[PDB]
Amino acid sequence: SDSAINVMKWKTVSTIFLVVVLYLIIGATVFKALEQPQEISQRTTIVIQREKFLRAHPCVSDQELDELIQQIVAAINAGIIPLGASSNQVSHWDLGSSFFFAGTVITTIGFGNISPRTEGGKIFCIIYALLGIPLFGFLLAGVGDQLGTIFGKGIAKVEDTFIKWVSQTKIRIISTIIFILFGCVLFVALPAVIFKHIEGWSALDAIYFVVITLTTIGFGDYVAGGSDIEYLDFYKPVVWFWILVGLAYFAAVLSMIGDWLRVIAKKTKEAVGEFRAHAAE
Amino acid sequence: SDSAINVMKWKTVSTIFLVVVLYLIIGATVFKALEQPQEISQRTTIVIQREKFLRAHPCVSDQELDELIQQIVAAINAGSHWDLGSSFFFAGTVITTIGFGNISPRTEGGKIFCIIYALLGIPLFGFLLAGVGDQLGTIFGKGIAKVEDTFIKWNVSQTKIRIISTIIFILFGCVLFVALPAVIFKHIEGWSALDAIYFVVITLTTIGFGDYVAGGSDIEYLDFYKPVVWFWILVGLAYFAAVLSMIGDWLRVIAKKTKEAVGEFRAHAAEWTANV
Ligand SMILES: CCCCCCCCCCCCC/C=C/[C@@H](O)[C@H](CO)NC(=O)CCCCCCCCCCCCCCC
Ligand SMILES: CS(=O)(=O)Nc1ccc(C(=O)NCc2ccc(Cl)cc2Cl)cc1
Ligand SMILES: CS(=O)(=O)Nc1ccc(C(=O)NCc2ccc(Cl)cc2Cl)cc1
Ligand SMILES: CCCCCCCCCCCCCCCC
Ligand SMILES: CCCCCCCCCCCC
Ligand SMILES: CCCCC
Ligand SMILES: [K+]
Ligand SMILES: [K+]
Ligand SMILES: [K+]
Ligand SMILES: [K+]
Ligand SMILES: [K+]
Repeated sequence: SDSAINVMKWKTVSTIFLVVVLYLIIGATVFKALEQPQEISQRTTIVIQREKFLRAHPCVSDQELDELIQQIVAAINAGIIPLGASSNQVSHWDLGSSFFFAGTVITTIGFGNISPRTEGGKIFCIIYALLGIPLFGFLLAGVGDQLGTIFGKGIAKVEDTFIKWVSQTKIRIISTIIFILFGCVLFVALPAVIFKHIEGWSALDAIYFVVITLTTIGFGDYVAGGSDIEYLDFYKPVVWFWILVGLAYFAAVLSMIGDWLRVIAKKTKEAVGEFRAHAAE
Repeated sequence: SDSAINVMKWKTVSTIFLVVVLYLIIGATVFKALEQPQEISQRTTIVIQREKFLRAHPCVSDQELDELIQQIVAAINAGSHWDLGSSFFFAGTVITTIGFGNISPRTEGGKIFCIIYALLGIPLFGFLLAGVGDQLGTIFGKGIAKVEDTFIKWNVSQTKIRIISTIIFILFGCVLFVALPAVIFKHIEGWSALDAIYFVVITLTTIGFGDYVAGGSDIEYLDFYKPVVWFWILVGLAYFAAVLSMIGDWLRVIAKKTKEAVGEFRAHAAEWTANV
């Protein structure tokens, strides 16, 4: 019976599908609730600023203004600073930023603040990713291994002193707590504090940057080292290390959350079986 | 000796580390070679456009323009982006970790919800993507049961036909998941043939720069287009997940082959020089 388990599998996949479809719907409405209003008030008060310079300069064709703004937004994607009071410019593809860029490719973070424009840079970026993503996966695996054996030494010491008058499977709970607590300190709390000072971000934007980056979502709305400010350069290589170890950390954290869902799925699947078989006595 | 294996482990990690560090250095120089000039020609021809706009419109003083560009840069930080369907898109870019970033939350609440929505959605979507990989795997296993029967009752036999099979996977795979969709993006999105394949790889590898986005521009789209792209992504992500994993196993093999070739080169330089 080979197709007996395959029919059981497709039943599992399709239910997970519908839960994903419905999880996307719930999230969609919650983001639309949170983000539609602040969008409208900004898109109306930008038409307000529009008309203040639409009619205060009639001698501009005013059909070429919205063509001007296209030619600025089209060129702002490359990272321009089109100003006369600041016309000398730092490079976005210098010795170190293309090193950053290559990092966003293999880590699949892909902030996108810097992206290739040449047809050659795109063809190399395709090849660089198809090889670099598997390669970096081995490094990130070993970093997970090394960081695992360090925590294994830690709980060998802590699961010895917490042996009072003790069960094996309940101290597993105590261990995962100290992993989450210490983990959020070294990989979320402490770095975000450093970003809050150095990057000048808010306390929320820093943690937001941490989570968006280490989950490899990589929106790119906030990027460490993305401004020109001063950059000790003590700073940027520490951030390379943070990412290398922080990605390994969320990889385990996300995997833990996945197993929790597996458990909650079993508990809720049997609760519905309970609710049915009772049906009010 | 428990620390004897751990030292063997750290020696494995550190070599992989240096291969990654040196892979980043090669890439950095190659991108700096490919993208430094294209940057200069655009920075010079954007100063051309700027002083062109003061002369071809004497109306505009040089002081108003710097105020205009601040008001545009300020407006780039927000600009409907959050309508009924695009926040559905957005939620997709979160759980898939593609995260194009053309749409990103601005409210402090939308950021906090995005943190919660991701920490729960990414594992959830992983299970879906795992089952999609399973199902799509058993489909192709049915296919190679029928194709490894007609090529295995005649000419050259087993252990070299693994190679032929994985080529069939890559060849048809690139058709259904890279070639065919990129053709559809080329027409509907108006992208070049290169940009479409560029979009495909950057999206299905979950890099997702966001420099090109399907359905991201303001165009009349057919009703079937965007939902087919969801299906493409659902099944295409499962495809590169296997493809990337294959490439990973190739590197393991190549690493073994190059590790023993160095042992060869050493063992001959050894007893060539031992001969005096
Ligand atoms: C496209 C960007 C160019 C990146 C090319 C980087 C390749 C770097 C040169 C390979 C040798 C690395 C240093 C030597 C390490 C060995 O002592 C060691 C065993 O002793 N090998 C490995 O650890 C395992 C290392 C095996 C890694 C093989 C990576 C496969 C690259 C395939 C690219 C083919 C291009 C052909 C022209 C170079
Ligand atoms: C404005 S710029 O883009 O043109 N210049 C730079 C921008 C960023 C960095 C950098 O290294 N940030 C830390 C970092 C490292 C690796 C990875 Cl993968 C991600 C991150 Cl955030 C360097 C130069
Ligand atoms: C300014 S906008 O908000 O209107 N831009 C948009 C861009 C894309 C879409 C959309 O549905 N694309 C198909 C799709 C689906 C899921 C995933 Cl994960 C990725 C992709 Cl590309 C909608 C709007
Ligand atoms: C933050 C959004 C949370 C969304 C939680 C959705 C919960 C959906 C529960 C689905 C229950 C299905 C029962 C199937 C049992 C056979
Ligand atoms: C059409 C231009 C293609 C340029 C990409 C080729 C890159 C050559 C490989 C470099 C290895 C060191
Ligand atoms: C058959 C592949 C579906 C996406 C075009
Ligand atoms: K933009
Ligand atoms: K991204
Ligand atoms: K990404
Ligand atoms: K990713
Ligand atoms: K992005």
